[PDB]
Amino acid sequence: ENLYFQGGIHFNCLGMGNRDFIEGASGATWVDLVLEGDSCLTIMANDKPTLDVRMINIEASQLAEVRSYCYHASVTDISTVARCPTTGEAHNEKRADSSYVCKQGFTDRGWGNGCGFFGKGSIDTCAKFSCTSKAIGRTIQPENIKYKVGIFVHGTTTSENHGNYSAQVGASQAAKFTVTPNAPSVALKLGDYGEVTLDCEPRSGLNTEAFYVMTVGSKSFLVHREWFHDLALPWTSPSSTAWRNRELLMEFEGAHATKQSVVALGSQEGGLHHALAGAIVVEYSSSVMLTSGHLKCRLKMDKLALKGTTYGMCTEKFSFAKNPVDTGHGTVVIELSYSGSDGPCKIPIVSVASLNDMTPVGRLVTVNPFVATSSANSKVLVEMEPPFGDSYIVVGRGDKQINHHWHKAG
Repeated sequence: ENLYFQGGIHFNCLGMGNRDFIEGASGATWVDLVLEGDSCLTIMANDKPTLDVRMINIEASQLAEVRSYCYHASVTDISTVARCPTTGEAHNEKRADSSYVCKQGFTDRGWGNGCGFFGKGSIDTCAKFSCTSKAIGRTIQPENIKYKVGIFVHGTTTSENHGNYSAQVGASQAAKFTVTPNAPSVALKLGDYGEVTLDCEPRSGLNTEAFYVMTVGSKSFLVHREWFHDLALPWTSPSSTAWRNRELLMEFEGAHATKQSVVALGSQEGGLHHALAGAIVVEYSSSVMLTSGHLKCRLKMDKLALKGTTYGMCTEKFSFAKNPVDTGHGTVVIELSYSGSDGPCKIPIVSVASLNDMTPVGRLVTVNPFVATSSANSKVLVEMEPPFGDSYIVVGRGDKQINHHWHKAG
């Protein structure tokens, strides 16, 4: 696919409002995760590159109609047949046309309006019903659900490309894969970092017998099933193609002598949206429905390796392309510019408590940061967790070395 000319996706964590950090046991082969749809996980493990994993969305396909409800009807071609008192029931011939809704009644008759006898004359009034606009309720089967999950390895990035999916796939540093009930475990390679396996239990986060997907006009919703069954609207189903309870959208008004008007209610769409005010909204424009939720998984990392743990250290001078800023997640991010051209090469960077005391404090989130190109003045983003209080970010070695002060409150 041409990702370079497709829309971006949220596939990693920096900049997102909701972010959780996960620390995997040192040496452990697996880490247990719950992907929540509005959030993002950063996974850090000793001797492992750092990962972002996040659910992108949940898709359902091939949904089956259960019932359709008319919410806006047209009512046309009204007629009334009437009879005199004592002559029995009126029968309008449109009773033979399944498209018509008919109702019997009575009107006052006498000499004055054409009857030899005084009393109640039978009338029968029919009108053609058609559905102008209908809402549709559908079921999802679990086999037709797909979870799209993004993964990102904290390799070399820049402030410009860090969140760009086509750039990180280009760098072999991101990927997007699909777990389903029938295929709930997936292995993918991550460039020079080996592979991971996502071993998930999709069925545990599914409740497809609890709801219907209901489309109303331009919106679709997840609705409680019994609420859907008791809607007071005309309906059809696959096993019952003709509209039943069509009178619900019709008003047979007061009859006089031999005439009676029948009108349609206005659209019931707005009433429906009102009733659905607090219901889950889902995207259901195409044949595919998109929603969000939870997915429990185990992330396997025994085949996940460090990359370039054998490059040489960068030898030339760095500078701060962007001075450190708090990410809002308890971490600090910088962007470095590297003047050298021996790249790719490892960035010497540490937090120390003072320049007297060059003892490493804190730690990197972008573990093993590296310049990835021989181009001079390239950029590398580095995310880190300094300690509380005063420390200095120290980049490079010797007298090439630069530092920036930082203070973390608390």
